[PDB]
Amino acid sequence: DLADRFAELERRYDARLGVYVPATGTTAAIEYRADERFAFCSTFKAPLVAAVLHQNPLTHLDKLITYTSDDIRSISPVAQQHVQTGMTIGQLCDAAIRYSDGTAANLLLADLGGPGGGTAAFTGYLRSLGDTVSRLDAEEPELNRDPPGDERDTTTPHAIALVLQQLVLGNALPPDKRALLTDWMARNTTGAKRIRAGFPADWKVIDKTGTGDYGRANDIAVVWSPTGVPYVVAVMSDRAGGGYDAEPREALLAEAATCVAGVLA
Ligand SMILES: *C(=O)[C@@H]([C@@H]1N=C(C(=O)O)[C@@H](S[C@@H]2CN[C@H](C(=O)Nc3cccc(C(=O)O)c3)C2)[C@@H]1C)[C@@H](C)O
Repeated sequence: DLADRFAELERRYDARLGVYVPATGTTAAIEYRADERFAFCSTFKAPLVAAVLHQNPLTHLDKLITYTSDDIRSISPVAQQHVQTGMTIGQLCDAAIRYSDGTAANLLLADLGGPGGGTAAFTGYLRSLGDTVSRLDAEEPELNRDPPGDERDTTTPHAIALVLQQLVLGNALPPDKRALLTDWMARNTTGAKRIRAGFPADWKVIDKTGTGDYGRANDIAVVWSPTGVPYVVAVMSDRAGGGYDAEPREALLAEAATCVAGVLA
């Protein structure tokens, strides 16, 4: 029983776990706590890059953005390296997805603009995709720090799965921008030990991870069977029982993804 397996994993990792896979032609929706709120953490960066792509001509990717010391306020593996020269919007989108760069996300929010340093416009973008659940309220690093149960900066496995489905599989973006987003996620470097670990090598996996305080570890992916049948997989978790400094546990997501892949194969 799948629900039983997911419950075994929650006890194993002292965690709360959320899973959603949207229904297809012959597969029923997979859902476990799928309508409970979980912190986005960095998973918001996938629809953020979509919002920025949507909002501008494609060649806005070639605009150079400059920033300095006081702009580096969170984990930023790429932005720290380029602070002296700047980064184009294209580089920022690339860093935000593939390295989960926090500074790149803040600069991309600022590019999108409007109230809340871009957070209101980001939330408005999800609303345009029919997501009436998710909300972004803060930028990096504060967006990962809301206490357990607090609705600020949250989504649900169900809501984010349907957003990602529209972005990658559906028509939310024109084909050229849709390919940009899909390729960045295909080239992600942070996800080898999460959804990717749960699916056999001959399944294609693209993803965007999230990690935060209270032992938060998320992964949202699109996967394709060896015959090109796609599925959207949203896995979210926290270990709030360990307090603010609880260790995020990727293995939980790998195991949950293995359970999902078992059902989809
Ligand atoms: C968003 O969830 C959060 C990001 N997202 C992360 C993720 O999805 O894994 C991590 S960043 C990822 C895991 N940690 C390493 C890291 O710290 N790399 C690194 C390497 C060299 C330099 C630097 C640096 O200068 O900062 C970092 C990569 C993270 C929790 C927030 C912050 O967006």
